[PDB]
Amino acid sequence: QFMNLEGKVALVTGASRGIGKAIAELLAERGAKVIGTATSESGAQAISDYLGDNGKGMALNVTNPESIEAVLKAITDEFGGVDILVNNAGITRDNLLMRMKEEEWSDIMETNLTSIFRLSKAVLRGMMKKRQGRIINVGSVVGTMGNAGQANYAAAKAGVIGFTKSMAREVASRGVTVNTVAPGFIETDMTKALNDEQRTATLAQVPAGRLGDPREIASAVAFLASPEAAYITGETLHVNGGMYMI
Amino acid sequence: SQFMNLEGKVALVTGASRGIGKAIAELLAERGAKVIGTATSESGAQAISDYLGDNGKGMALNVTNPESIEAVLKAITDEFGGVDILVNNAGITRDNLLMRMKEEEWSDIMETNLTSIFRLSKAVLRGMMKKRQGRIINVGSVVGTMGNAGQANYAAAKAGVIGFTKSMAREVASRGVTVNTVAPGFIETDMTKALNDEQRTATLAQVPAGRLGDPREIASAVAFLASPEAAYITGETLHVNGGMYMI
Amino acid sequence: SQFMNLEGKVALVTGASRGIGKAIAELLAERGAKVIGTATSESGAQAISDYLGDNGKGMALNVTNPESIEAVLKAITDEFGGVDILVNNAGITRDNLLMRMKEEEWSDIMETNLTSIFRLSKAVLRGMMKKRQGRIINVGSVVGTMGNAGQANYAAAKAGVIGFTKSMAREVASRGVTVNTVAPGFIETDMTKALNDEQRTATLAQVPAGRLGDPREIASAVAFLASPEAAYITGETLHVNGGMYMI
Amino acid sequence: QFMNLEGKVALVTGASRGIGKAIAELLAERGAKVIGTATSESGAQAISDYLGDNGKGMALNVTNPESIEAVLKAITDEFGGVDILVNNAGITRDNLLMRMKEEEWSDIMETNLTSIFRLSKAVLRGMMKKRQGRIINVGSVVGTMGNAGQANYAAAKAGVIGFTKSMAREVASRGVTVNTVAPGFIETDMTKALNDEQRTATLAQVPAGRLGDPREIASAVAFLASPEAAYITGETLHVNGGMYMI
Ligand SMILES: NC(=O)c1ccc[n+]([C@@H]2O[C@H](COP(=O)([O-])OP(=O)(O)OC[C@H]3O[C@@H](n4cnc5c(N)ncnc54)[C@H](OP(=O)(O)O)[C@@H]3O)[C@@H](O)[C@H]2O)c1
Ligand SMILES: NC(=O)c1ccc[n+]([C@@H]2O[C@H](COP(=O)([O-])OP(=O)(O)OC[C@H]3O[C@@H](n4cnc5c(N)ncnc54)[C@H](OP(=O)(O)O)[C@@H]3O)[C@@H](O)[C@H]2O)c1
Ligand SMILES: NC(=O)c1ccc[n+]([C@@H]2O[C@H](COP(=O)([O-])OP(=O)(O)OC[C@H]3O[C@@H](n4cnc5c(N)ncnc54)[C@H](OP(=O)(O)O)[C@@H]3O)[C@@H](O)[C@H]2O)c1
Ligand SMILES: NC(=O)c1ccc[n+]([C@@H]2O[C@H](COP(=O)([O-])OP(=O)(O)OC[C@H]3O[C@@H](n4cnc5c(N)ncnc54)[C@H](OP(=O)(O)O)[C@@H]3O)[C@@H](O)[C@H]2O)c1
Repeated sequence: QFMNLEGKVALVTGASRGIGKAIAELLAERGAKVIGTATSESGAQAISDYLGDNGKGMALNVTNPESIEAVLKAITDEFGGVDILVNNAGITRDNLLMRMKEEEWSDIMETNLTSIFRLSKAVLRGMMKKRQGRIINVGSVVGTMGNAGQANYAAAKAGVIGFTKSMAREVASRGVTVNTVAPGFIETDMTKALNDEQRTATLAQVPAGRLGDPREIASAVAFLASPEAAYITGETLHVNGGMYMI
Repeated sequence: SQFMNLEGKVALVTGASRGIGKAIAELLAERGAKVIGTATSESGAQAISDYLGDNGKGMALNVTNPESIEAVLKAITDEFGGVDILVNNAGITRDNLLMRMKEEEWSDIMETNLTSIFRLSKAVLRGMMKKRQGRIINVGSVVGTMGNAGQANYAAAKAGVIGFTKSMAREVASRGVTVNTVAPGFIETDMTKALNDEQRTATLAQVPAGRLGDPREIASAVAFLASPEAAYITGETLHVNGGMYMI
Repeated sequence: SQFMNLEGKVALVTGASRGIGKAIAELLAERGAKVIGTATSESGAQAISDYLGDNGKGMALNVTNPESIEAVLKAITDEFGGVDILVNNAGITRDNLLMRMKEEEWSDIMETNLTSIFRLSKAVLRGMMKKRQGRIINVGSVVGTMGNAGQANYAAAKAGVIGFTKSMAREVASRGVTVNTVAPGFIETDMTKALNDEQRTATLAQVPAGRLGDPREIASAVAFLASPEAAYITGETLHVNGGMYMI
Repeated sequence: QFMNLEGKVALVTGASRGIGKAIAELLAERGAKVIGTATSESGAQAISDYLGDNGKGMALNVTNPESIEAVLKAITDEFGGVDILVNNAGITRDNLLMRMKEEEWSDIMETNLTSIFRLSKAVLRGMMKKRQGRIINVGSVVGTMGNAGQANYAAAKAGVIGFTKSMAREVASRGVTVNTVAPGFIETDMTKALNDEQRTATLAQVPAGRLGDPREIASAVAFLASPEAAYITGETLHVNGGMYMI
């Protein structure tokens, strides 16, 4: 009965690998009907393969309003309205400011910040009608700490928290909570990229002495998604091994 | 199952006779922990024994008395093998505007709400290091982060809990121990039930959720941080306040 | 004297026709800076020229238009040698509850309040690096830290300003440039004068100081961060809010 | 007229060297009548030597209520009531928790936290009568970040901020502001202590690439002390070269 999501419909954007996959799997373990998304049809099918009778994968581009609308209609049709939205889809377009292109700025705003606006708005009417809901944004320690060469990504991840706090204020009295989980450096395809010196240097900033695991983010998201977290709203739950302490 | 499972862990929860501490103790027992809850009185310690049953026991502890701390921890070590999860929940208020605040109101709070965290945390740390696994969870307050008129002593102690938590977290992270604070908003307990009708109405007006929190809601946050699943969370303050304050 | 002295520095203050930006511009000129203040209109740009007199000049700038940015910065470089102190003050609101919020209300805010900071900051940075000295000061808002119903777009932009500020600060600190945000509470300007009587009363009730702030009070904080005396402050948010929020 | 303190009486605790000396000197430059303190009579005289006709040094132990009372009476007698209180006096008693003595804990609570309570209370009646005042606490980045081997110091410096916020709420409507300046690592006698590896390691955590100067803390304190900072209360002004970004 602890942390039970039976009866809830969850949408996890960008569930094909790493953190989003871990989130989608754990939410299904806890009893939710889960819809995970990828940017391609084959990616969507790979999600359906791992969810089995616990849900389905769908193709979604969170920068395209028509895609968002089609996906939410399909979910409502087959499963009913979204009770738990996890805004996990996100990208990087790293560069020092001196080298940062207009398109690198805009791609990050569109994918990592504006998406959260669009998806949150799109699921909110259903949640307000039922007087119950969860929105959980996947932020980053970089949103709080800043990082050289990621001024775009940091702006977007910080903006997500300001959005979250304001939305939380609007919807709290109607039983909807809005929160962010901010991972530190987690072992995924974003990371295996870093070279050895960079990895060693990232690790040296972590008291725990290791990168996080995707499952560790999934656990934090599942906790905030639960009935037991009803009195948490407008909050950022930092899961970073002590890399930053707020 | 093995999800949020605390089987095999020994938990000490200070001030488990009522309120938030009682809810913490009951939930940690539900999750499989062997729980020792404490009260300042023998009647409270027996009431804790009674509600825990085969899942644990109650002991009398005054967290301002080092001899009491030493005795309780020895009892726990002798029988159960010593503390894997420490929940520093015991705390009090001694409210007054600063111009009316007595030296004893200041010291009572430092001793009960802040120095207690230093003493208890130090006393359990050796055993946790040896096992390469531990959890310390301090119960802070939204007031530590926000401040509150009439509670400068309480606010200083609760803010100081976080400073301690961050420092200890940096010291012990590489040996498998996490140290974190859960900071409740206004929770329905005897401490809240203190406020008059006007003050309660005015407090509720500050909470977006439009209600006080339930002790169980703090227990859930504590149980989550106590779990194996929270091993990458350390030096963190988890705010459970209905939106009263947002960090 | 040489205390908080800005003689020899070129300051660009966006949105200096009224409100907080006007007060910033007037104070930076008082402290010795050569000030270029901007308005969206030629009448406003001339009014700025008129109040600055021999201490500076006004120019028309729309911070959402990259051609306008390029033209203004070239004018400043050609005449005055380019910007030593950038104050990103220009900003707007497009308030609505989320369920009523239009795509254009979201985009107008991202563009005016957030992307403008990226564009202007990038455009002045090369010159500041070359000189091994610079100041960028962004005007944020208490709303970026606290959130506010009806302002999710504004709050996201203002919070995003801080994320940008921290990252840029880390990039440019070792080359003599500091990057910081001043986050005002509710300040008496046309933006505040927006609120109805009930809303204004309710806003004042949230401010311990019991008044709105004055534009001059934000100008003072900006002037302090712009000074040589603030060289060890970077990546910081200086809150000027009468106690409305406390971090 | 900018940052003018003419007519104000300032008490700076622990003004014999480093940060406190810099604070006392700058406040006097800006026109305040300054009383700086040391723990000895010779220390007090050294303060009187540098202040000259701008003020005086006094012997004060901020852990002793009778000393506090005597010092405030002497100030009221000679200068009038304290308008600006700068709580700068502070010590370290470093140790890993495993080695931390009860006396090392208590000395830090008494000197660094309880002192702020006692002095603040003692100056507040005068400030509330006049409907104008400034209290500025000298915190530490360690209060916000934490630091291994300084759990006592971090507790005390963090507690100072919770105290400050609560006091600010009580006194704001009567024209008194209460704030903290949180230095990063500043070149003083606290620091020259660190060995070369430790210095190098501290510096590597600072984007600015240098330790701060005492004058840099003095400037921040003088700004908060000014009439121009009337709308700042309950705030922490971080002066740390980017070592931590809040
Ligand atoms: N990895 C880390 O250390 C780390 C740390 C902190 C925060 N985060 C945050 O965690 C989230 C997931 O990160 P991750 O490391 O697991 O990333 P990942 O491995 O790169 O996966 C990203 C996911 O987002 C999807 N996606 C990208 N653009 C999209 C778009 N326009 N519309 C819909 N979906 C899109 C991808 O779809 P496809 O599979 O079809 O490409 C993919 O499933 C991101 O928000 C990230 O910023 C990550
Ligand atoms: N709204 C809230 O209630 C709220 C909000 C935020 C934070 N908190 C914090 O949450 C914690 C629990 O509060 P609560 O509301 O549940 O309080 P409560 O109902 O007053 O319960 C206090 C508990 O602490 C014990 N205790 C008190 N002094 C002690 C001492 N010197 N030594 C050992 N135990 C002692 C009490 O034992 P006895 O039963 O024997 O007296 C009791 O079990 C406290 O740290 C409090 O500051 C409360
Ligand atoms: N309570 C407050 O007033 C408050 C609180 C916190 C933060 N702030 C922030 O403080 C800043 C100044 O606000 P305020 O209250 O003084 O505002 P205001 O009175 O509305 O003044 C706005 C200024 O920005 C200029 N501006 C607007 N849009 C622009 C654009 N697209 N390009 C270039 N300039 C543009 C305006 O030019 P025109 O005169 O030509 O229209 C004007 O000079 C804003 O960033 C605001 O978000 C205000
Ligand atoms: N140095 C740093 O990097 C640094 C960084 C962050 C924050 N801080 C904080 O800044 C403040 C000043 O530090 P600092 O580095 O300049 O220190 P310092 O060089 O050690 O000077 C400390 C001052 O406090 C006085 N003092 C000590 N105990 C006292 C007591 N019981 N009663 C009255 N006065 C007492 C000393 O008096 P005597 O001269 O008579 O001994 C001295 O004037 C402290 O609060 C410190 O925690 C320092």
